[PDB]
Amino acid sequence: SAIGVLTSGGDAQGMNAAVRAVVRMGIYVGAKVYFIYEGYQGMVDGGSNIAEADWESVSSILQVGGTIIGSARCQAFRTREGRLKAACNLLQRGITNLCVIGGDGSLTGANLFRKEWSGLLEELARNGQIDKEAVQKYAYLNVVGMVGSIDNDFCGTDMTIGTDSALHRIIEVVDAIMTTAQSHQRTFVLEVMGRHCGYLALVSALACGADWVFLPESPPEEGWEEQMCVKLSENRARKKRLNIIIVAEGAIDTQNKPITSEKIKELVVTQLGYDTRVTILGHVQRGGTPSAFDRILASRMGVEAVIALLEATPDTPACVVSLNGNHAVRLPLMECVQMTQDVQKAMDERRFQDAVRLRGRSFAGNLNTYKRLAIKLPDDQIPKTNCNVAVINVGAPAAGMNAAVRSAVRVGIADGHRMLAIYDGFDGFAKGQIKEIGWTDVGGWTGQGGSILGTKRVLPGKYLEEIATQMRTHSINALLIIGGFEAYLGLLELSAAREKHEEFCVPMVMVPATVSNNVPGSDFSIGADTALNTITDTCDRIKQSASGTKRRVFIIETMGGYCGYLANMGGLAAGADAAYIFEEPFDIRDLQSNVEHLTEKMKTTIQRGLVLRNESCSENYTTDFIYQLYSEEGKGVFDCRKNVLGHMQQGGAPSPFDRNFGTKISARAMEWITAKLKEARFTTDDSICVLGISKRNVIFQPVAELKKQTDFEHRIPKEQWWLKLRPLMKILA
Amino acid sequence: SAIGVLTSGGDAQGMNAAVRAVVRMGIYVGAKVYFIYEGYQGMVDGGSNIAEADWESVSSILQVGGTIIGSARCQAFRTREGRLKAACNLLQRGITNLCVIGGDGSLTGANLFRKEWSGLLEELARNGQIDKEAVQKYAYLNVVGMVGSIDNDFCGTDMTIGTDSALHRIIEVVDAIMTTAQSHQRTFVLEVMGRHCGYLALVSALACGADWVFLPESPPEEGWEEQMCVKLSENRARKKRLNIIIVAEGAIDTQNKPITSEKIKELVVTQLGYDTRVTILGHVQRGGTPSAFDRILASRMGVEAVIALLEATPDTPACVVSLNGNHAVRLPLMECVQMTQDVQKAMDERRFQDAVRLRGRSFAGNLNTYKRLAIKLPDDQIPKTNCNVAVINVGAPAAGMNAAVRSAVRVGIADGHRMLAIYDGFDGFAKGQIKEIGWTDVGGWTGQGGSILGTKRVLPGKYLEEIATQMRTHSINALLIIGGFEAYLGLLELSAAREKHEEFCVPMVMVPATVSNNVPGSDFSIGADTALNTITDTCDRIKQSASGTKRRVFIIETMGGYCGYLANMGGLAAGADAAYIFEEPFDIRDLQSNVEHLTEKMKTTIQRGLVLRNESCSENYTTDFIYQLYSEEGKGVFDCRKNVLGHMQQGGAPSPFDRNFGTKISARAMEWITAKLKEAFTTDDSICVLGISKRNVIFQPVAELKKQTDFEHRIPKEQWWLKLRPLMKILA
Amino acid sequence: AGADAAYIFEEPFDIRDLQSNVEHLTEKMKTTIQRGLVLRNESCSENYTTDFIYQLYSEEGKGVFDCRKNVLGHMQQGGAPSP
Ligand SMILES: Nc1ncnc2c1ncn2[C@@H]1O[C@H](COP(=O)(O)OP(=O)(O)OP(=O)(O)O)[C@@H](O)[C@H]1O
Ligand SMILES: Nc1ncnc2c1ncn2[C@@H]1O[C@H](COP(=O)(O)OP(=O)(O)OP(=O)(O)O)[C@@H](O)[C@H]1O
Repeated sequence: SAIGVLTSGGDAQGMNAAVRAVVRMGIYVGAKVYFIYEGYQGMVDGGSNIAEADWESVSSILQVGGTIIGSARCQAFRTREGRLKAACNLLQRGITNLCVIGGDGSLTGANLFRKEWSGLLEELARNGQIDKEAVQKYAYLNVVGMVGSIDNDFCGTDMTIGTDSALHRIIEVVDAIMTTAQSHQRTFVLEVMGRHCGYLALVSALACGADWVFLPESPPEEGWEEQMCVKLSENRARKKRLNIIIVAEGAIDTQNKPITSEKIKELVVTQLGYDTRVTILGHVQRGGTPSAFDRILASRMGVEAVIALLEATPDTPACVVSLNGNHAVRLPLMECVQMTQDVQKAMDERRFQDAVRLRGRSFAGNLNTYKRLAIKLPDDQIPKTNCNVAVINVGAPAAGMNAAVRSAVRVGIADGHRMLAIYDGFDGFAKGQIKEIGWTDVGGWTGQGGSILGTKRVLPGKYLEEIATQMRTHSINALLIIGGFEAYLGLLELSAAREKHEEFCVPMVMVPATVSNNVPGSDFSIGADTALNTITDTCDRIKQSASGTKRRVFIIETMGGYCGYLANMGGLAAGADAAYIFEEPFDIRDLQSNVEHLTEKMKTTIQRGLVLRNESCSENYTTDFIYQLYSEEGKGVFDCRKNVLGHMQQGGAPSPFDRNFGTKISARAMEWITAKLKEARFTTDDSICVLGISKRNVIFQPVAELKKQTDFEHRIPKEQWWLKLRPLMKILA
Repeated sequence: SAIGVLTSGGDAQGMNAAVRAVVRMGIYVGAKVYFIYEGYQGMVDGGSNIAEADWESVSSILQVGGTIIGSARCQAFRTREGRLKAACNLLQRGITNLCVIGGDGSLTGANLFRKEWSGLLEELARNGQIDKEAVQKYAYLNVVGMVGSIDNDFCGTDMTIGTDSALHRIIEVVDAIMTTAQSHQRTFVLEVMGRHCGYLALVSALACGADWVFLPESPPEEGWEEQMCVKLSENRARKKRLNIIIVAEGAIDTQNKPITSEKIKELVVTQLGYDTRVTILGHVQRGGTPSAFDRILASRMGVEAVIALLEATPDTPACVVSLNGNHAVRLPLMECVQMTQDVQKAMDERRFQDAVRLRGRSFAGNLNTYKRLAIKLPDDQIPKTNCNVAVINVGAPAAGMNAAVRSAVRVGIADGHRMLAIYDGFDGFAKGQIKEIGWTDVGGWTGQGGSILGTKRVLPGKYLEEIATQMRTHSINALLIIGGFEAYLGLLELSAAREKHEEFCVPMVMVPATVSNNVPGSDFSIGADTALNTITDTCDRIKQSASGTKRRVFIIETMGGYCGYLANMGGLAAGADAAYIFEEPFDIRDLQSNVEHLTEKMKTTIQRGLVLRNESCSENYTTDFIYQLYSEEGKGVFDCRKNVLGHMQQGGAPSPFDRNFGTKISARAMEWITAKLKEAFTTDDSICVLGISKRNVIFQPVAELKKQTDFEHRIPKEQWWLKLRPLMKILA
Repeated sequence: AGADAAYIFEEPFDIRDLQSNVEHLTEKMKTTIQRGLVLRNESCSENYTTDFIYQLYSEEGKGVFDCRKNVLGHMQQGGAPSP
């Protein structure tokens, strides 16, 4: 059949990429796809608001905020008179497959429209349409929705398209403003979006280590005014030169009265006398460019949406398309709309703990983790073990390392250990560059790129005797490594050295940090998102500059070593025409065929090309080799330029996703450490682990069990979850 | 011989680099430098608020907003009681050389303090001072000021440290917001800083082609409410999908009553019914990273400040350090403070045209240009010549090109020409890809990267006959080329072809656009700032890497061809340890020396290194050669990595400086064209480059530039920035 | 072959050593034997390659002499074995 796609409601960054994926996948599968402009308003007006879409019509859209086809509150669609016209215009062009990208209400109205769709019986009773067309274009209206929203508002979905982007906007402002708050001191109250949902405010507060945060779901609890001011004064006594307070638009006390940012300014000015400013971030949070995450999320969903449409039968209920635990799923639409309204109900009825449950387990996670790192119980009240736990960074620098260290340390001190910081990886370890570290020592770290402790790729196998000596000297009871494949190898070497050295017979756990994302036992690694955004950032600027002539193709080398994750996913996000990687062999025939494709592409109006090459994807087919092939076989048609991105892809500042990934998983790692230490008063495979992300949830996997899942020769995992996405790039280009 | 440096007042991006330049230059010249924390508050409290600074204490500061040593409104310093303590604490450590980095008032209070400094006679009359210390630490207080402020507030100075950066912040928001104003037809009123000075609001409005702007210096004039709404409705009739109104905090009508953003929202909502939002940008404008311009400006000034201090004698009055016409100068501080208050006085007394003069010639320029491009007189009222004037882009794409075309076109239509757009450089010219272009056709262009008309390096010499034919066919009366060295060569070829072809006997002028900044006759070129900012960003990240690993040195190749501008100035802004360029020959001895310096640097705590190499700086000493040298000689101490940036370092959307440079100089070029047409075949002086030479913009005949040009390496012979080479070595 | 230098792995050389041979050959060019011959074992140094040395000599010889480089290659296995 035919597929109509529209964007309705508040706009979110990534709507454009969704539309693109729906048009491209629809055409690829041989459907016809129409744009419906201006949300449901276009559907009501009909005429030229419905226009068939070709391949070319959704190029240059990917990297652009908002929607190229428009959203619109449409009142007429709230009336049967309006919905009648809508059905009429859809039948007028044979569209009974509908893809609505929008928010909580947009989706609510789509659900209603499916149910009423045998309002073609009404159009029959008038001059609307022929008798048999009530049967052909039957009561079978096939509806699939995608949630576009910065709020992480909807209940079916783990993530909504636009949240990551908006969070980039929020943290861009927060990082910017920090520098003016140090100089001056100054306490800054910032007002973020979330009239009804606090997700954005919470994940912002986490990503900037904010000093306090206000959510509608979890009100402050009586006697917070004193309790907040006590914390702020403690900060000035710690010589912290600023405070950041994050406040959701719809913040509230435990009796549903608003807590406004101006009310917080007056409390701080009144009680503490500090110099204080309010910033109302506003519609910037809907602006800017889609982050890599939102582009890849939206892309995966557009594709799944179109699949869900075609697989649908008149029996299958309308669904919403979502990524839950990094897997595409269809959820019944009616039930999803219902559960979201329940959350609002719980709040209205002062059942706040309910409102938090109803938001989900991950929402409670962010919240709870935030508290642990934001508030410290006075030393008196944290009793606890006389255990020394060490934190270290191993491998190349990776954005998020500092956030992870901050989390581990604070969680460990909260758990009542003494925390030791080991400097310069195993280098420093061997040279006993070890010093105790405290709560304040890691203040300010969340948003710092690189590694403050310092990192080195050097492995510990040659320095076992020296390293063991330091563990003895410093009475190190356990170890937390934050790092890449080198860290993994470090654990295996220390595991084997246990027999020769008792000092290693302690619990050791690692959390993965590397721009490459090549650590076995985790689908993701701290810092890869930052590099994906850097690559995406870079391609955007490349398309921006030299618009006019075109007939140019850019070959761009990416990091990763043998791991193709960056090349592949950055290729998706940047809408690359090809991404060459080690994990999928290619021969000269493959290259010549892409070249011939791009040569035909240059006959269309999209006279540009973008080709990524993983840095170690082929010993013979180098970046130069491919540049030379493409240059030569393009001679009449196009030319090329090459860029080796290089070390910039480690990041300036870590992206929000890498900060919160670092923060959260490092905390989960320390919990595990303290639990292992509690069991004494002691060494097998299960006390040395990688803690990574596997599909739905985080799990501690013994290094012994990962050897068989590892390619040691190329330093990547054997099965890698993202290889199932390879068909997408070809389709979506 | 000791120097105190402090930051006072609103913080500005680039203060850190200034402090860095003052500490590094001070030490380089063998002075001792003390930090004074928290602006004048630190000076009042004394004690540990004053602390000596070493080399290492100002590393990693360059690339960071605000001030590492703090600013602080300090009321106490507004009182004699407070100023008495301050002097006491300065004498307590022997500091009578003072460098105050701050704003309007900060410098006002420094001036006052110098004058009152024989308030040591008061301290004597109490137990403050020994008698002879009133004489040793004499009435000789040596004060030098630098203006750190986003406001371009001060009168002595052409640019204040922080304006460019704040303008990046403003335009980052504006460009961000543009994509959400898509959906529907939202009108955005944005409230920028400028409580008394409108500069920031004006230059923002210019850089985003704003639909209206409110300045305290130039109030709207009565009956603007209708006149504004007429303009906004005209836009919706032109199908423009948004309006952007820029409003200075201290905006005012002609009777000094405030014009608030909420008042503008209500007018637009009330009169036109459009969906409308207000954004109060706020302290974001002081945040973020110092732009390349501010880092280099601050750096140049810190160095000159310290020089001005040491050259000072008890005779020489306190001065403020400034870059005027791209040259360091000292201006008397007292007189500079006085003139700035005069501006405020002119406004308070409703002499607004005076307030604009007093701000300076460049302020009038931005303003007047903005009007010409924002408001169009109805076709009826612009009469004018039946001249067709063509606009073209020649050379590699350069950020700003689109802004320049927008400006030329609109200024030409305002001047009443018919404007012709020539597509794909001389390629399209030869193939007659020529079409008339209008006011609305260039709407939205200011912030667009690349070239919408299209650009090609191809020269016209082989297609003279075809090109001439198109000039005849389309009755082209004059030509404006926006482009790089290729455009310059294009003018020379056409100049020579005049005898063979009458069609070229018309006025032709070029404005320079290239990332390289290698066009003879101009100290700057449209697009170089955009690239500098990209390199700076990139180098910052690279050092961040190098600092994580430790004992690492990066060798990084940069663009420019034989032109060392980007390598050199990006090196300054990134705090590079070295920048190798064509224009300064270096031998193996020079390389070995930098290696030895970095080897000693690795004994300090800043165990990182950053080395830039211009891409065509030496045929033998390649990027690999240098990487191999450093790697081998560093074997016990450090390692290296190399990155070849590649032409992506040009960046994307033009930076605010390149948008306004494009806009302004292209308008000045059209003025010249219409004036030449009005005087009516021709001579050397009707073919020109319009570039920036030191103080002012000048039209220089291409014939006169041949002798100033290196045609073999396509760079100018004398290049102004080579005098900055000592800085990088010093400030590293 | 009466070479002016032969760089080999078994005797480490640094940049000072190279610069000194270059200066020697530069003075040699003031005599009547205005030629020079430098051999480099193929794996004598990871950083100081054949190109590196060619580039050093070329640059520091600019007023005095120029260079050419030849990588002999597999011909050295021989045509026919020598007696
Ligand atoms: N109950 C409904 N019945 C019919 N149409 C509806 C209904 N609710 C919403 N719509 C249509 O959906 C459009 C978008 O809804 P809304 O304004 O709620 O956007 P949204 O992004 O879903 O916002 P939110 O996330 O706050 O609910 C409306 O303009 C209206 O045309
Ligand atoms: N008239 C004055 N006499 C003494 N000190 C002054 C005076 N004006 C300002 N200062 C000093 O400078 C500080 C305030 O500077 P101000 O608030 O004017 O900031 P500025 O950045 O220098 O100027 P601008 O307000 O234009 O950005 C005060 O705390 C005071 O210490």
